[PDB]
Amino acid sequence: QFAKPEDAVKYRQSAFTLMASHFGRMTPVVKGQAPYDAAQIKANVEVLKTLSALPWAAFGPGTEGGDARPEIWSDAASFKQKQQAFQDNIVKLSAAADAGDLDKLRAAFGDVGASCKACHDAYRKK
Amino acid sequence: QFAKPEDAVKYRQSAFTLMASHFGRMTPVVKGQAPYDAAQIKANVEVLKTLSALPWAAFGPGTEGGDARPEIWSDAASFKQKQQAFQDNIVKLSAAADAGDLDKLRAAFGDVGASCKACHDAYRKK
Ligand code: HEC
Ligand code: HEC
Ligand SMILES: O=C1O[C@H]([C@@H](O)CO)C(O)=C1O
Ligand SMILES: O=C1O[C@H]([C@@H](O)CO)C(O)=C1O
Repeated sequence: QFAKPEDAVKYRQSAFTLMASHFGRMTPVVKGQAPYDAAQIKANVEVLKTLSALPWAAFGPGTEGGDARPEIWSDAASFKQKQQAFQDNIVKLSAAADAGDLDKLRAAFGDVGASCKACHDAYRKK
Repeated sequence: QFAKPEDAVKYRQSAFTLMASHFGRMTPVVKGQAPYDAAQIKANVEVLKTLSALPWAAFGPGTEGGDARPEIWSDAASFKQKQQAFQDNIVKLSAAADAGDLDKLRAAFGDVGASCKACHDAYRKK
């Protein structure tokens, strides 16, 4: 769907921007600094769920650029492993949110964040 | 969810960026220049559906900036009318896509795009 590689870069950066907001905004809730409203969180994780599937199609071949490391393309199976694993951690967070269980939510939140960071560590330029 | 107004600006701009991609990428399909796969389009409009609900919460009070005109806030009921109407046109597009009917999809697509443009004309800076 991208006329030029730059358009794929712009897309994925915007998807990540939204993912950061929908993930990060739950930090005060899982810390207890903000109240836990199970329906609120269930709805927010559903948004996060949708957003978190979007970036991957915007790293198609020829779309090198931004802060994406070239290793995303030379090591495609491993990058795919990392995004699928991340999305499996998002499934786990969805299950916690759907269950309305703050303990499971905090554990699953931490797993998701670790997966974000592990991918950056390997595949996002400094 | 925004630490500073700038973060709300960044959010809404990213949401619009994704909406533009998920809307605009259907242009070749509704023109007949690309094949019509009903399941493909149903799925894409579901994404568009989710994205199109996101910007509005990122124009809260104090979040003036970007290419948002100040009229969004001094005329809140009218801006709310415009976003709700836009989202109702998105409902109409979802119904067309769910029905698998390319004629209804093209008509509904055109209504959505007109609603995007009408809001810009009134509320987005040059
Ligand atoms: C690989 C499997 C990743 C996972 C999982 C997550 N992210 Fe990431 N992110 C990745 C890359 C390769 C890039 C650079 C994209 C580019 O072309 O520049 C990014 C970037 C970001 C950004 C910055 C976006 C911007 O405005 O430029 C943010 C804020 C970000 N990523 C956040 C984020 C979060 C919160 C994640 C888990 C919930 C997450 N990412 C996962 C690669 C990968
Ligand atoms: C008001 C009810 C709007 C509707 C409906 C749509 N948009 Fe819009 N858009 C609006 C504003 C006020 C702004 C400026 C936001 C800012 O703070 O700068 C925008 C901006 C955009 C952009 C540019 C985003 C960027 O990267 O800076 C795009 C690409 C865009 N809008 C697209 C778009 C589409 C495709 C819409 C319908 C499917 C649509 N918008 C509706 C206000 C409103
Ligand atoms: O909110 C965020 O979480 C991840 C990472 O910091 C998790 O440790 C990331 O990159 C964000 O923007
Ligand atoms: O794809 C888009 O459609 C609207 C408008 O052009 C519809 O006429 C818009 O602002 C986009 O980026």
